[PDB]
Amino acid sequence: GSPGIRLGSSEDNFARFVCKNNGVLFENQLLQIGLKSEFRQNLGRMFIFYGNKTSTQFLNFTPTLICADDLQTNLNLQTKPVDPTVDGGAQVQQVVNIECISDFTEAPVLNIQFRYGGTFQNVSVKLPITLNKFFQPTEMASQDFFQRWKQLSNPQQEVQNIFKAKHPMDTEITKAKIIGFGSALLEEVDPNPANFVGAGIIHTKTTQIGCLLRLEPNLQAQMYRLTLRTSKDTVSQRLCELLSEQF
Repeated sequence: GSPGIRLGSSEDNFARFVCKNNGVLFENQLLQIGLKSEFRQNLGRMFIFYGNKTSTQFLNFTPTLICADDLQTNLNLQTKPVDPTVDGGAQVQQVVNIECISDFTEAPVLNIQFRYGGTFQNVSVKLPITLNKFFQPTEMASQDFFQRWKQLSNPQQEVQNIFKAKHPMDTEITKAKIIGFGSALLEEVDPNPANFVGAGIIHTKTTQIGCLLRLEPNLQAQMYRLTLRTSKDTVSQRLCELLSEQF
């Protein structure tokens, strides 16, 4: 990724929004940007809240969405303009309508420009619209899970990652993280009681991708082995990257 200290960067808090949909995405001494998102099928609706932390009204308040050319073909974002004048202490809301066309890895960038005290202010932050947001959890019996797991033939469709735990192995937190990620969390499927098994379908306009995941904790080494088996190589890769950063 991008080298150097990531503090005051465009992605300081991006990671906290992969498994949850609400929270403060960015905050400086003048503005606070909060989010509330909801997804269904291959669609999403993200409410962006711009809070004026001062006692002075902002002018020319202009939020613009910026997506790489490649991203634009896989993700369609639409929004209505917000009023350019924001009173001090006020919070204005912007709604972004999202339509996932095909699977994607990049993230849109929200750029906000405004005038405060006669000065030009500029902020750019990555919006947490990630592939997993388009998940439909799919509950299924142990037998059905194993039958599907064993239907994978393409080696590219399986992605494994063995990594060090960033957080304590708190069972309940882990279960909550997996459910927040988007897939169904299947209870009592893997013969080893320490492992977590998940299943879901990633929805896009052009294709529906069945996904299976297995998370195996190594308590002594404080490491995890995450395996993704999906019907599309690029989805297995993206989902494995995203989920690995959460434990």
